[PDB]
Amino acid sequence: NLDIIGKRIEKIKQEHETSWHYDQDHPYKTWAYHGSYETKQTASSMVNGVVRLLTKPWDIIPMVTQMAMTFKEKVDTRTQEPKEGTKKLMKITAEWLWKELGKKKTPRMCTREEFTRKVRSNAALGAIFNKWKSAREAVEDSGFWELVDKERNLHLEGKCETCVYNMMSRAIWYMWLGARFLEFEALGFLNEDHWFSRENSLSGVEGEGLHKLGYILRDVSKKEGGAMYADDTAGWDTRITLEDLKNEEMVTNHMEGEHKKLAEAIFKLTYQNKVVRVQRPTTVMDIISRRDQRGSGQVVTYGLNTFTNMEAQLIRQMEGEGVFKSIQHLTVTEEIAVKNWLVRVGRERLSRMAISGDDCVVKPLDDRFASALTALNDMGKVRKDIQQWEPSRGWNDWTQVPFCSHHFHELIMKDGRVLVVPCRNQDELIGRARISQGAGWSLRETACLGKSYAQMWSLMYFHRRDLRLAANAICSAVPSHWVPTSRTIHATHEWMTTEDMLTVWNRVWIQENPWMEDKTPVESWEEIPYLGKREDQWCGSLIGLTSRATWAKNIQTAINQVRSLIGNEEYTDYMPSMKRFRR
Ligand SMILES: c1cncc(Cn2cccc2)c1
Ligand SMILES: [Zn+2]
Ligand SMILES: [Zn+2]
Repeated sequence: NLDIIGKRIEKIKQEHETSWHYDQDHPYKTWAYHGSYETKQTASSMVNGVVRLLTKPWDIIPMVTQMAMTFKEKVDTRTQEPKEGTKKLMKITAEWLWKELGKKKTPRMCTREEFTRKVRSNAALGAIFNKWKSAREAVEDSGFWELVDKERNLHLEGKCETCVYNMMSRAIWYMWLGARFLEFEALGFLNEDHWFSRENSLSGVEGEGLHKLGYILRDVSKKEGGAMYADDTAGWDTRITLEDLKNEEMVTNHMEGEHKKLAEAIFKLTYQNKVVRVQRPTTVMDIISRRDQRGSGQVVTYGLNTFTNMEAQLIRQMEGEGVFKSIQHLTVTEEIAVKNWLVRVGRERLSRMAISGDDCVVKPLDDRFASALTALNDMGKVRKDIQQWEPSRGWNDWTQVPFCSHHFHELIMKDGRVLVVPCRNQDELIGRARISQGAGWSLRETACLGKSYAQMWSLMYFHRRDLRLAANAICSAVPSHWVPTSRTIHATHEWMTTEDMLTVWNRVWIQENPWMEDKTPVESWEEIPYLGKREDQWCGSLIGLTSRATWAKNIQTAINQVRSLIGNEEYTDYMPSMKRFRR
C-alpha cells in the first residue's frame, strides 16, 4: 500500500501544499482516496467540411448528423477474487502461453533511439504537455533524459516518484512522456517484435489489416466444430483482476539482467499499484489509487488484453470439453489433465480463435462451449447484453460474425476470383469521415484528412456503391499531389500514400493476397466488384433515394464547389472511372 504509492502521493502533496485538503464529500467507494487540490481547466468533435460538402444526401440522415454532436461509474466497481480452481487454471494456462509465445521470440529492451523515432513520426503514446511544449521538444532536450534516468534508477531501487496516471465505456489514462518511455523500454518489445502476430500467437491478428480479417475468419470457419461464438465482455478493462495482472507479470520469467528488473518495476509499481489524478466539477483534483483494473499505455494494453483474452477463451474451451469438473478446486490429476491438454491440443485450440485485445471469435470443438460459463463468470469476464447464466447465441455463418466492428462478405469477381471484404453499416463510415479532432486545422490539412478517408474507402469499401463514388469525388476535389494526413496500436494503413490507388488495389487484393491463386493484376476500377444492390441497401446504402440520385448525376458541381474554396491547384477527374460517368 502506502510504502509503494506514498512517495508519488507525498510529491504531489508538496506541489499544492497551499490547497491539500482530505475532502469529506468524496464520491469514491472502490478507489482509495488520499486528498484534493485546486485546478481549473477541461476537446470536442469538429466537422470535416470537405467530406460534408461532398456527402450532401447524408445531411438529413440523423444516424450520420448526430455522430458529430455533444461509464465513470463502472471504473468505481469491484471484481471479486476468483476461486482456487479458477486461480490454478489461469496460472497453468498463463505459464504455458508465455512459453509458447517465447519459443520463437526473445524479450529485449526498446531504446531511446526507437522511442525518439516514434515521437518524430506522430504516434498516440498518451503523454501530456509542464516544462517542454510537445513530445518532439522534450525528446531533443537532454534535461528530460536526466529526469528519465533518475526515475529509471529509482525503479532499479524498487521505488517510483513520478509514474502517475491522469484520468479522462472508455477511460484514457495519460502519463507524462518520461513514464511512457520507461513503460516502452521494458514492455514495448511485445508490440515492436509482434508477439501477438497470427504467425507467433495462432489466435492473434496483430499487424493484420482490415483486408486480412475476413480471410482469417473464413479459415477458422473451415475447422470441424460447433457455432462461431463472438461474445463481448461488459467493460473488459474494468474486469482485469489482480490475479490477471500477476499472470501477465510472468512474462518477466523469460527476461534477464537489467531488463528483468525494469519490467518487474513497471508491473509492481505502476500496473499492480496505480496513482491517478481526476477532474471533479465539485473544480478540484482528486489523488486516487487502486491495485486492479487495466490502466497502462494503449499499445501495452492491447497486447496484455490479447494475452489474457487468449488465456480466458482456452479455459472456457477446457470447460466445454470437460477437462475439469469444478472451479472450486483442481485435484492433482486434473492439474496434470489441464497441462496434458495444453501440450497435446493447446496450439490447435489457439488456431480456432481470432483475438484482437478484448474482441474474440471462437470456433470450439462443439456447442458444449455455449453453456460453459462458470470459469468465464468467476474470472470476472461477464458477457455484455445476456443474463449471467443464459447460454451464448452462436453464429452459423462466418459472414454474419461480428469482429473489430465489422462483418465480412464473400464477393466474386467477373473473372471468378474470390474477395473476402470488410463491411459495416455505411452511416457509421460516413459519419466518422465527417469528424475531425483538435484545433488549428488549415483548409489544406482538413482536405488531406478527407483524402485519407477517401483512399481508405477505395481500398477497403470499394464494394459499397456510395463510398466508391464519394471516394472518387473527394480525390477529384483535393489537389492530386497533396499528401493524405491524420493526427497520430494500428496495423499499417496502405491508403496512407500518394501512390496510384488502383496499383495499391492490385497489390493488396491480388499480388500480395496469400489467399489469391492467380496473380494477374486488374487494369481498371470497372473490373473490381460491388456487393449486390439489395445487399448494399441492407448495409445502409442510400441507393434508390432521390437525394442520392441527383447527388450522383451532379457530383461534378460539388467537386468544383470544393475545388474553388481550396483554390488554384492541379485537379484530376476520377469520376469518369465510374461506369455511370464512363460514357
Ligand atoms: C490492432 C493491431 N493490429 C491489428 C488489429 C486488428 N484490426 C485491423 C483493423 C481493425 C482491427 C488491431
Ligand atoms: Zn516510476
Ligand atoms: Zn455489409
